[PDB]
Amino acid sequence: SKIVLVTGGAGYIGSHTVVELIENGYDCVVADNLSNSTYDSVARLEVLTKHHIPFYEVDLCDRKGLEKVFKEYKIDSVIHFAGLKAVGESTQIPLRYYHNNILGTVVLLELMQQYNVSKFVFSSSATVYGDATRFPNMIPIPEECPLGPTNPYGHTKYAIENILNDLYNSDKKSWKFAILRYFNPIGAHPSGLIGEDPLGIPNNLLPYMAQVAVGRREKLYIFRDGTPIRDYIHVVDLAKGHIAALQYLEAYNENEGLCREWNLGSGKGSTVFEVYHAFCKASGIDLPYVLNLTAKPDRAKRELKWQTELQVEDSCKDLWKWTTENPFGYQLRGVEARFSAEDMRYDARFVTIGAGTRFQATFANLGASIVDLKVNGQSVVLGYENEEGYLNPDSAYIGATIGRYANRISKGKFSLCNKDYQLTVNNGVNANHSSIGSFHRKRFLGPIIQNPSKDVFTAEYMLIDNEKDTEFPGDLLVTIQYTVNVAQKSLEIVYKGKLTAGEATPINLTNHSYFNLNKPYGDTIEGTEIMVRSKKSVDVDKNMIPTGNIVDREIATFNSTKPTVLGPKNPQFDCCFVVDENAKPSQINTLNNELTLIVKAFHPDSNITLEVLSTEPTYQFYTGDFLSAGYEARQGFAIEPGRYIDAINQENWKDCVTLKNGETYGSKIVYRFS
Amino acid sequence: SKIVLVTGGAGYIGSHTVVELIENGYDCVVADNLSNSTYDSVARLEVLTKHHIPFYEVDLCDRKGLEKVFKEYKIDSVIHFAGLKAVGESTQIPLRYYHNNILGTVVLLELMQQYNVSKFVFSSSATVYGDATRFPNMIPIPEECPLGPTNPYGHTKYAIENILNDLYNSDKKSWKFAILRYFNPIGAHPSGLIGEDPLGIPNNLLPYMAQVAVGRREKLYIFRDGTPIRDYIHVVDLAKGHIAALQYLEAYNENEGLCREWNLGSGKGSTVFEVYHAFCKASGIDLPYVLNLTAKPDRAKRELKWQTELQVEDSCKDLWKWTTENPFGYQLRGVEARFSAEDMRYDARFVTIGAGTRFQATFANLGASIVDLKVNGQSVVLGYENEEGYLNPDSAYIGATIGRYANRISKGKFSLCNKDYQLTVNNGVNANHSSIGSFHRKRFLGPIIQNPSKDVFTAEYMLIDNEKDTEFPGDLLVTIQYTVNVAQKSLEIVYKGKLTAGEATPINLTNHSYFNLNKPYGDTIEGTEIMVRSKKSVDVDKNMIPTGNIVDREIATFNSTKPTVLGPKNPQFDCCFVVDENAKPSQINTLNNELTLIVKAFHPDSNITLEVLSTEPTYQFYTGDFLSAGYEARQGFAIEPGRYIDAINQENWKDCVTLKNGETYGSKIVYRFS
Ligand SMILES: NC(=O)c1ccc[n+]([C@@H]2O[C@H](COP(=O)([O-])OP(=O)(O)OC[C@H]3O[C@@H](n4cnc5c(N)ncnc54)[C@H](O)[C@@H]3O)[C@@H](O)[C@H]2O)c1
Ligand SMILES: NC(=O)c1ccc[n+]([C@@H]2O[C@H](COP(=O)([O-])OP(=O)(O)OC[C@H]3O[C@@H](n4cnc5c(N)ncnc54)[C@H](O)[C@@H]3O)[C@@H](O)[C@H]2O)c1
Ligand SMILES: O=c1ccn([C@@H]2O[C@H](COP(=O)(O)OP(=O)(O)O[C@H]3O[C@H](CO)[C@@H](O)[C@H](O)[C@H]3O)[C@@H](O)[C@H]2O)c(=O)[nH]1
Ligand SMILES: O=c1ccn([C@@H]2O[C@H](COP(=O)(O)OP(=O)(O)O[C@H]3O[C@H](CO)[C@@H](O)[C@H](O)[C@H]3O)[C@@H](O)[C@H]2O)c(=O)[nH]1
Ligand SMILES: OC[C@H]1O[C@@H](O)[C@H](O)[C@@H](O)[C@H]1O
Ligand SMILES: OC[C@H]1O[C@@H](O)[C@H](O)[C@@H](O)[C@H]1O
Ligand code: NA
Ligand code: NA
Ligand code: NA
Ligand code: NA
Repeated sequence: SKIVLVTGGAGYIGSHTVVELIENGYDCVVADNLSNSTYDSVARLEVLTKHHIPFYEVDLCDRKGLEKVFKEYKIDSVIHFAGLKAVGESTQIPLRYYHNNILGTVVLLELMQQYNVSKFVFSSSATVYGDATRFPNMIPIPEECPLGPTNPYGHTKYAIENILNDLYNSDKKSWKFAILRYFNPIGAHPSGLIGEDPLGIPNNLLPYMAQVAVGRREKLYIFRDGTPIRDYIHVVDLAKGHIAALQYLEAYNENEGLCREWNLGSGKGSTVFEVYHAFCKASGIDLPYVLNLTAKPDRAKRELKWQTELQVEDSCKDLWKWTTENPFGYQLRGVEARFSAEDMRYDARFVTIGAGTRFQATFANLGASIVDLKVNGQSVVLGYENEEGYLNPDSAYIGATIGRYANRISKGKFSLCNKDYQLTVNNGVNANHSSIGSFHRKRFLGPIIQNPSKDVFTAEYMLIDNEKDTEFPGDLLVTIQYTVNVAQKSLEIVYKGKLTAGEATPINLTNHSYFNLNKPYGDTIEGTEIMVRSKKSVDVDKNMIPTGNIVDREIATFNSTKPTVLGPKNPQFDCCFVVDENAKPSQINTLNNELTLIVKAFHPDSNITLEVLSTEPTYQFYTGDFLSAGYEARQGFAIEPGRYIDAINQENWKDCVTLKNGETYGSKIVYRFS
Repeated sequence: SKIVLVTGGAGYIGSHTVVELIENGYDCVVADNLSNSTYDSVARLEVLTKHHIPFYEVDLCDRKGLEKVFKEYKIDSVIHFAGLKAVGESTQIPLRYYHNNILGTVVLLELMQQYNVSKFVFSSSATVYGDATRFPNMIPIPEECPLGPTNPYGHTKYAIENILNDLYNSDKKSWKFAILRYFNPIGAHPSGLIGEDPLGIPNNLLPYMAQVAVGRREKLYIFRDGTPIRDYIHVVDLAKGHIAALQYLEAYNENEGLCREWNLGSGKGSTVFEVYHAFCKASGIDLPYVLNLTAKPDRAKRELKWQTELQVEDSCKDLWKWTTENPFGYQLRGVEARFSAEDMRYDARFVTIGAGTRFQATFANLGASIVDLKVNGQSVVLGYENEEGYLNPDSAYIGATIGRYANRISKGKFSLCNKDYQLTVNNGVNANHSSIGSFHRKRFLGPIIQNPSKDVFTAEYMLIDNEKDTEFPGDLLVTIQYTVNVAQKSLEIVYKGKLTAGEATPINLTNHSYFNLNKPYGDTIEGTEIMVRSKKSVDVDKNMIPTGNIVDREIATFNSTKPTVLGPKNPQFDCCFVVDENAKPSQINTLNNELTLIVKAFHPDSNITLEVLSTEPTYQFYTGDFLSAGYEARQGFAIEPGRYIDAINQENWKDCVTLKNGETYGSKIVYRFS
């Protein structure tokens, strides 16, 4: 797979282009100093594209810092979007524009020269042309229109275009450069997941209109009909233009080079008002309220074989979707993040949703772990300050997503599709919690964080688990959607899994949170009152494997007069409770099943109540008697809804843990506090 | 005095401009990374302009390094010559051109912004115009000709011009910029002391021709008549154009700003051949052997009130002088230098002439000191490894220039011009060696180093000693010319002094070298054989002051059968020998007097002979019995030709040590080894 270095990749256009790149088979690495963006776009892209996107928070002007990228990955090509681009502001702080824009480019190019990277796609701008009307018949603007920027920003782009040409000319066989003159990019990815998030005050017609329609701006000011003209290009069409440029460079010989420029525009001139109207039409709202700059797009069409395919209307609808779904952009009140590994390692973060409220949930990319749950300011689960603790080799699987298969598998073996598999044995004579392939140590993509409604926050993570990398068969795609309802103090966990390749895989995920409802006071779970839905449980042998029988455990149920009180030492549980002793488990996806209340836990000293519910057939209950790795025995209790023990080897339970090609595994767990 | 920061000031044009600046009353500080020059030009400028020129070896791209300048001096204006300028090479290493040229400028400008320095004069180039013939009637080229450089170098100048304009436009009241488009500068300062020293291979018509006429190049290649056209401007006229630009900026209000450009050219187009011929004519030799680029000079003439005043012929003669006087430029075989204080402190160096030969002389700016003398590889004088040793407060004045008045002055007082002076007493009840104003601790200008002929090397230092800074009356200018003849193994020292203000000053300089002719073997001067011209000596009292009488000392003369042998302890001398006991000392300048042999010293174990000669009337002989500061007693012997003891207070000797306004003090000393 070709690796493309995308500078300024967390920004607007760059982010959209990453989508196209990944979709076209390229792998991307993003380098961005976040001067006009946040990492959130990148995190969202991971999920949207179903690919990890290595990210470097770096200023291109920092040679040492940028060199690491070239040392860490074999870069095949670079698309350079990084830069300052506010024309207005450029007139005011020209030195910063030139320093940032020119120096960043030169450093990047010097490293490429050094690392022998020859392919470069540059974000130029129609601003290089200046006022084309200074010439006759220059509208629409051809690539050949003489350059003459009229603002510092344009000046910087013009300088960069010359550096490129000069550089190619200096070693014609070692450089393949595509200079792309963008016109006015507008719009958002149709999914509504990413868009332009102007960190400050929209300088642009569009983002500014949008901020108005959403009350972020009181009113918008309109600055042939009366209105200055532009060529509004859908950011998706623009992004695709980059893929066309890359292929063009790719057509050239290893031994050959080139330097050429292309306008990337629709060729359609738009009347500000015309836009307004398109927008108002799109948003269903009435906002308040150089001559021309239209591209001649013939060269790109003929040479790059590219042309816009979307309309201003599409740009408007798409922008409107992104806007309505994210009125305030990526940054959200009630959402906070911190590093959980090395400074600046963005894919190693602890993100808290419901931050500053009576119900705060922290999740980690690592194991899509539930790092903490705070109810009324009090933490109710066990966890570690950083990834280091989670990564202990003597794991108790605290707060983790367990996958692909929770609990025990007899002797680590199973057969499927008439093929016999052997998993690494790690617990007694069996493989527990999928041993070496445990999700608890795997790093998930994302997250995508939303605040869809008052008091509601969501976090979605994804995991790509390829056959080639595990003892299990098949390429599995997993998604985890966490929904935090602050008003109800509830956490909903929805698992989905699907094979992208392979005939089938055993699957049985869960969350291994360990609760402790009395942290402020108290060295153990002692004092906790427990009641479960029913005593019916999976009978097991000396090796924790099912005997085939179903027996009662001695524990309180919801109808008992008194609850089971957990003492400092006893009672001790480590068993699988059955929801319906009758049930003939047939479903790979329980998402539409009833959300059954399975466990009630209460601590009289903190007065907190926890209820766990699940659409799953069984639930493991464990008193943390064997708690290690930083904790001691009985410091927390686990409740893991799922599918029996060794189901894969059990005649009557195997189908419900067998994910076949074409189907979707689904499971839901809910924790509610009161 | 206004302080001008001259970037690239050790280079060609910059150096010439410094001359003009200092001559026009400005003080200069030079910042240069020496990428295409050596410090030697600066050292020469100090002497030529009679002013110290603080120098910083720094890359303009190094903010921290460059900031020191702004912190160290109050900069009033900046003339920025620093940059890479080889068009040819620019096409080959474009990235370096842009990085160096643009980044250097931006950093400098950002510091100026920060330090509130608003006046800037920029070295632009006619290269910004590109081919003017692309337009009709554009020759001679007006400032208004549209810019369109055709090489990377031009591109960098063009970028810089825009940064400037953009910057001024961004804060119109805080910047005063003069953009100067030079045409083809040629020539050298008429003194022949400074010129262009192309570190590598002349890219230029001129310097290349010169290297040919001097055999540095085998032949030169000629690349309306046939020949490409240019406007060859005398580097001196160019330099003066900068003073005109500065005054123009200076005419503007503190509260006002501006940005404007001027071509600096003669307006005369020159036919390559035409040049050749001018050159051949000038050099009296036959060398082997864009269309147009002539400036329209009207704007500068009208606005800056400046125009060229020299001819191509003058440029040619002047270049020819610099060439003949310095065929190899500033760098010379047999000349070496090292730092004698902090790294990179250029005015604190130890320069060796006659390096690698049988007669090597090292001098320091500090005290214009004779650091070392090596005869046949053996050091024959005492000295220190660095300035630290010379700077010891318990000085023995080792190797120093003594000034303004050597030896003792009764009670430190004297009168002159019917005015009574009091000098700080430092030796017994008298002032010895001018006490606090001693030249031994003063830092001299230069040096100017030449290798005028085979085996001959010269070093010239200068000292500006203002009344305001000393107990003596008057502003004295002193020059020291050292001449090292390797063939003869001789060192000639010529002192000259002149009052630049004031009616008169007492003056009596000398060199306080301490010899030791047997360093390889031997802890003292023991074994040295001495004979002096005559035993006649200045009789002195208990305070080392003359009694008025002349007595014989017990010491061998040249006609004695045996020499005086200096033992480990005795004999001990500390007296003033008289050359001619008869003489009525009347001369302030003895340079034309006979060079009298006064002392013969010989060491049988090293077989070295030293002869000291002088045009001076007397000579102090001292056996270093009171040697301190790192040395012990009798570790070296001094011979200091000069003018009696307390002459200034002695009726019969006072006139010869009284420098009056309008006259020139002169004294010569020679050391010859065999
Ligand atoms: N949006 C437009 O209308 C427009 C028009 C044409 C050309 N362009 C150019 O396209 C590119 C992308 O524009 P955009 O709209 O996505 O802007 P953007 O601000 O969203 O993206 C640019 C990104 O570069 C990053 N960045 C800035 N300086 C950097 C540095 N020194 N090192 C690393 N990262 C740095 C910023 O943080 C930002 O994420 C820019 O070069 C811009 O000039 C944009
Ligand atoms: N000589 C010409 O024909 C010509 C024509 C017009 C314009 N110019 C310009 O005039 C200026 C002076 O030219 P010149 O002939 O004296 O050249 P020069 O090489 O003699 O002088 C330039 C000086 O800048 C110094 N320098 C280079 N980069 C530096 C950096 N980053 N930091 C500090 N010092 C640095 C060099 O060491 C050198 O001493 C340059 O800007 C040149 O482009 C020269
Ligand atoms: O707040 C605003 C801003 C703009 N407009 C008008 O609506 C149009 C949109 O202007 P804007 O969105 O900022 O576009 P441009 O000023 O044309 O500049 C963009 O288009 C350039 C090429 O045209 C790109 O290359 C630049 O990076 C980018 O700033 C113009 O007619 C404006 O006069 C308003 O009415 N209100
Ligand atoms: O080795 C050489 C070099 C040049 N020439 C010719 O003689 C003239 C002199 O050329 P050169 O001295 O290098 O001058 P230019 O090429 O004209 O360039 C200078 O003049 C520019 C403006 O004209 C300045 O601004 C630049 O910094 C500087 O390189 C031209 O006709 C050349 O064709 C030769 O015959 N032999
Ligand atoms: O520490 C992890 C624990 O997880 C439970 O699911 C399991 O039943 C226990 O036996 C122990 O493995
Ligand atoms: O150490 C310096 C010496 O210099 C001599 O000129 C002087 O006569 C000595 O008395 C002593 O001062
Ligand atoms: Na949202
Ligand atoms: Na937030
Ligand atoms: Na010389
Ligand atoms: Na040398």
